Amino acid sequence: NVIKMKSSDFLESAELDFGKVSLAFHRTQGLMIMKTVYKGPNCIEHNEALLEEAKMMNRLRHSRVVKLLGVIIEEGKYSLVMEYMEKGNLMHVLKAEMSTPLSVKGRIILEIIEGMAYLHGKGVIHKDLKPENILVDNDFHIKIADLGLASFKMWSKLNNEEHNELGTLYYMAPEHLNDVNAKPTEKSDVYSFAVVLWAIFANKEPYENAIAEQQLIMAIKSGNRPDVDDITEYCPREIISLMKLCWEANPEARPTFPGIEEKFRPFYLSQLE
Ligand SMILES: N#Cc1cc(N2CCC(C(=O)N3NCC[C@H]3c3cc(F)cc(F)c3)CC2)ncn1
Repeated sequence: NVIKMKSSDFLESAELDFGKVSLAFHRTQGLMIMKTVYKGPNCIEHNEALLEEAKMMNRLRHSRVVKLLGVIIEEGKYSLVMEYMEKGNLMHVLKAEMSTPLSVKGRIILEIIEGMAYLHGKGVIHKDLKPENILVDNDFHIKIADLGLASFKMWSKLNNEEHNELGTLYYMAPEHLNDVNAKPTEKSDVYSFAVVLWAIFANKEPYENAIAEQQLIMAIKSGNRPDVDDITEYCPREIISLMKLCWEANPEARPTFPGIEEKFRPFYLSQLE
């Protein structure tokens, strides 16, 4: 189960730049990442609901999914504690000086598929899958995160409130662009994966980093996708077909993550590893 943590369990903190994200040295359980979602007056009205939600998110246990280690539910001070990921996010690793070989990239892809197929299996629909939500360890292994709290309703409300003393649309499925009421599905995440797949090979953010505008939104809704020819490095035929299939306008035409795994695992083993 979830650990109810005290600020006294930590030796000290190293605050950095949404939300106060401090690196924290725990007394016995090691190095950890902490997010102080709220600081201010007491709000005993939501403590039971916040604790229920953290217990819910704490039930998510997989090798390729970020582990929620604990919570700090103190008077007027709320915090979420996750594990430490040394190499930061997927975009940071791709935009680095050092090139990441095809074998590593192909492993990264397989690990994303696995983590997403686990989440979907537990009924979790990500809604915000993007390179910033994919964290990397020192050994280039990845874990899927929900850093923007899109799957925490109670804790997302704390982060954005009056009493507190404190994104990109390129990966968004077109059924959600200019349609905030449609309920997201497993196929909404499959679309996001397709653009993550592109970004892994282009080593950059899509659509020339043009501010999300009505012109761009309408173009993606019409059928516009990131420029495949903007990929300079070697990208196998199979991976270009996969991304083109996953970013299909019709959600019903996109595969499932267990479906993607069944075809991608043999391809990685025989051709990429
Ligand atoms: N900045 C920042 C930041 C965040 C943070 N959190 C704790 C981990 C949370 C988290 O991601 N998860 N929790 C358990 C399963 C996992 C999870 C993954 C996923 F893909 C979807 C999902 F619904 C839940 C995200 C919030 N702690 C510290 N610092």
